[PDB]
Amino acid sequence: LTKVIAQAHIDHFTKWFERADKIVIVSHVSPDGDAIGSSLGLYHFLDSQDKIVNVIVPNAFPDFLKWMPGSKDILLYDRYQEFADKLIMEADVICCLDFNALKRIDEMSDIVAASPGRKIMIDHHLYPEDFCRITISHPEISSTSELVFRLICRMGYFSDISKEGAECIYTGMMTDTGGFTYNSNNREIYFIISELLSKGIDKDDIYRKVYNTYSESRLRLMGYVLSNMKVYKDYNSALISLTKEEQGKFDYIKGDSEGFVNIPLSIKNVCFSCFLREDTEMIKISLRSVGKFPCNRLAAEFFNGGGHLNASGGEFYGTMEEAVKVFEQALEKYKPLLKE
Amino acid sequence: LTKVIAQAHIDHFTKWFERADKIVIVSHVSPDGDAIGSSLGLYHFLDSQDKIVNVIVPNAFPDFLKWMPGSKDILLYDRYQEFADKLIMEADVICCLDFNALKRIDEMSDIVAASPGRKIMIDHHLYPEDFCRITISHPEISSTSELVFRLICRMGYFSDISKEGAECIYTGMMTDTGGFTYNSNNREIYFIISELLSKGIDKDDIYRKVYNTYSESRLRLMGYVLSNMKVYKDYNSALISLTKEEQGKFDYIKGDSEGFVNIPLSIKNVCFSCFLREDTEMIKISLRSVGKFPCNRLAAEFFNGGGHLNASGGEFYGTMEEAVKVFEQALEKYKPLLKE
Ligand SMILES: Nc1nc2c(ncn2[C@@H]2O[C@H](COP(=O)(O)O)[C@@H](O)[C@H]2O)c(=O)[nH]1
Ligand SMILES: Nc1nc2c(ncn2[C@@H]2O[C@H](COP(=O)(O)O)[C@@H](O)[C@H]2O)c(=O)[nH]1
Ligand SMILES: [Mn+2]
Ligand SMILES: [Mn+2]
Ligand SMILES: [Mn+2]
Ligand SMILES: [Mn+2]
Repeated sequence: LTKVIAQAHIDHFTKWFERADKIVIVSHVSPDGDAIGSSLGLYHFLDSQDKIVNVIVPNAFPDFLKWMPGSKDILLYDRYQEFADKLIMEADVICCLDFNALKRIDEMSDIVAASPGRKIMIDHHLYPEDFCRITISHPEISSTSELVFRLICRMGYFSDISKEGAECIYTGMMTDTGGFTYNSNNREIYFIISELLSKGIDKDDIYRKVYNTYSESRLRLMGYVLSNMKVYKDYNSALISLTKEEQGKFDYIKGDSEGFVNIPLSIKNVCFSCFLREDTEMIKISLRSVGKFPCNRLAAEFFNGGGHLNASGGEFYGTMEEAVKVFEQALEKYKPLLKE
Repeated sequence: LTKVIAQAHIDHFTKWFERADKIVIVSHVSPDGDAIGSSLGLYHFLDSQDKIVNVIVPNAFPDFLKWMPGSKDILLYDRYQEFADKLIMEADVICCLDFNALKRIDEMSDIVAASPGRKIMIDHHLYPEDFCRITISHPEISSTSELVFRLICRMGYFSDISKEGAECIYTGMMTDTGGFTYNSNNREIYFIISELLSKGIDKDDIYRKVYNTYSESRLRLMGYVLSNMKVYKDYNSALISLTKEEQGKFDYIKGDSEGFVNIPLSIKNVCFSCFLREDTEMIKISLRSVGKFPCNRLAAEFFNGGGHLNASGGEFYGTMEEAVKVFEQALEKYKPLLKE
């Protein structure tokens, strides 16, 4: 309903749009629901508009996202670099969805930066770089998927949004809000949900296909991590872990411990959650927080990383109680902040 | 938006409404989010309309529902029967929200049935009895909370719905859809969410106050049950359990194992989930299912109970592997259905 995107930007992109013949859509390393959804959504739109479109991500994406229309044709740069470089270098327009720093598409940086094709960035993360000639950056919006839906509507093609395109955009929105349980207080989100529903999607099904589909090993693996988690009541934090030794017990396939770092946050008075997953061999740190505790800050001040205010990670080389000690001092330092 | 409730019923209730001075609102035994929310919502509305209102439930309600505006004044029939009987017998109007059979308000049946006050039933469960002079029964709607919002709007008081009233109605809707993850595919649900948001509520907060607030003992208790659950891959079912012996280990307070029977349903190809919680002393059975497997049917054909298509329970007197055996034959019988 409300105009969030600059009408100017919209007009300028519309110009590139009609002139363009070959468009390439790119997203960040380790594509997540919003990354794949927003890109597949734009892809479907652009594709119905008599245009050559190719979605290229740096990496592989979760299996719970394979059911999406078009995922099969998403080109993974780490296995077809050659082909991709050609597509990228020959593109008229290059849409960068869901990331605002070239370092984010790690590996693809060079070729994307090198391409003479005009670039446009549609994102919602804070502090956007200026490598794109057109920049649609709105941190005030919950997902890239959502403003890809706004951009298409503002351009007058709401009617041209297919059910497949609608399924993807909704997935991206759902994902970045954890099923609309955080950063979803804006009314318009629900007007859009209602509109997508009118394209024929089954939101309840999309939900199950992403969150309620996975081996009994993963769910049991979870039950394990939960029993062994440690809760530092006075620091309002919590820590869960997994050694290569443990991973082998439950036959850990990559992606099992997903969303595990979140579970601890559902405890009454625990707003900071840490997950130390011993990488096969040193320790993989994942930070999550409800409220305003800056995870990205402790992520950089103790585990050579970064990320966002509520979610971020990084690695610490050593062992289990070694990482734990590190985490435990990080806690002692921020104990007063963790108290506010 | 769409007219779901019979304009006639609305007009008839409006008549009782203006004439009435003292109104009593009742809900089902073991009130859940929809029960407390829909009742507190109507209460707040009726109360702003210069009327005497009293919410009386047969039982105590979860603590994760205590934050709601007005819960403190909800009269529990099992501790103030005398007072309540007076309120009930003297009421001009008696609203029965979220149940359609007198047996549902177990204990309160007699006095409610005896009261000369005119009754109205607002519910969404299947097969409604006819003890109320006015009956608003719509199984096609996801919550009682939702059509209490429709009834108030149809009556022309959308503007008179307070933020407190809005907080309650939203909670009821969220609860009965498990955070809008099931039976929520209807567009209008989201128009209503958007409207409530405009009353000033913080849906994200309401969410955390109900689902992300509970001791580390409960979450750990869960991690335990999950590690020990059994999955009958070929029957597409799963079973989790808790003996009084176990409950004591994790210091089980009533309500800990809530929503536990659901967790197993998130496994890829497990649509039936059984929870045998050994009651302190014989076994408490809880059945849940995704899809269409009739839980209420197996609930009655093996554990002297009943309930709904997707959720229901009942008790089986004996021991752990005794209940398990029972459950295991129930499976063998319906193995072919569980296969479709
Ligand atoms: N700069 C930086 N960011 C990271 C690192 N690890 C994780 N992140 C950020 O945090 C998010 C992932 O959190 P995770 O899923 O690993 O718990 C990603 O979106 C990513 O931007 C890291 O080592 N360095
Ligand atoms: N008739 C009948 N219904 C039950 C019984 N136990 C549970 N239910 C139904 O199933 C729901 C509770 O499922 P639960 O939370 O115990 O797993 C309630 O709404 C209730 O109507 C029982 O023993 N008899
Ligand atoms: Mn993303
Ligand atoms: Mn995003
Ligand atoms: Mn109910
Ligand atoms: Mn209900």
